[PDB]
Amino acid sequence: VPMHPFVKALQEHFTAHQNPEKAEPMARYMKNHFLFLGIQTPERRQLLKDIIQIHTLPDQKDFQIIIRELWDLPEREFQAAALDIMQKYKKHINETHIPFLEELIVTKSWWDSVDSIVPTFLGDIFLKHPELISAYIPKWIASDNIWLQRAAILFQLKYKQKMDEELLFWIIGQLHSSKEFFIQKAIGWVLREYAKTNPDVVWEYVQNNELAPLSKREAIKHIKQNYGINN
DNA sequence: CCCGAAGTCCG
DNA sequence: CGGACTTTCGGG
Ligand SMILES: Cc1cnc(N)c2[nH]cnc12
Repeated sequence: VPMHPFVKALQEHFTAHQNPEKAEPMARYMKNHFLFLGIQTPERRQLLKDIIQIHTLPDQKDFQIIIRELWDLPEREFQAAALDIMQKYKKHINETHIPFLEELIVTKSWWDSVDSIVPTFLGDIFLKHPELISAYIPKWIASDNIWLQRAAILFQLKYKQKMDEELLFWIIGQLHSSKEFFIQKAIGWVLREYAKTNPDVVWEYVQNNELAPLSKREAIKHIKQNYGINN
């Protein structure tokens, strides 16, 4: 079965504009886990738009197929484009897509893909269907996969007043002893972000519960100005 | 335009 | 460990 024509067209058009000189530092930035074509976001967005203009966005029946096929291509720009495409199908994504999103998280995994899946796509799903959180979060925390653990921490990133504080702090407590940078830093980020909404709760939490030094320092980067640094 | 959100280098 | 500094991206 041939590659979906939309994917083939995107592959041809991106490849015709590759920049091997830029690809080298771009690949190093992601610690050489991926090949890059060397196309930065502004041009990558225009090249995708070119293909949508010519071919039209595929029928929704092929949404998951297109994303998978792009996920399977070697160069990282194809996963970035896949996430751009998934946003275009946003109004068609719902709770039945959680496993599909899980599988994207755990394949071709790094912060650049995971952080564009979790707080937006999964965040929106669990905001509408909070009763489904306990069908996934416990498994994610218990798994060997650091990106699922990071997903458990960051899905509520943007919740603001809708943050489930007890849940957030329970998740952090489960993962606070992790030596993994991407876990320590995710804890730092979610606390720093939630502190923009409820600084007193975050301050009390970090002063009275164990965290990796990195996590605590990142959490209070801004709010330490409000409370002061005791001698 | 601005600001706030991985990476290297150094003590 | 953590400060100083870097580019790229998204949002205001
Ligand atoms: C995630 C992140 C944080 N801070 C910066 N100064 C960055 N520059 C590029 N990504 C960044």
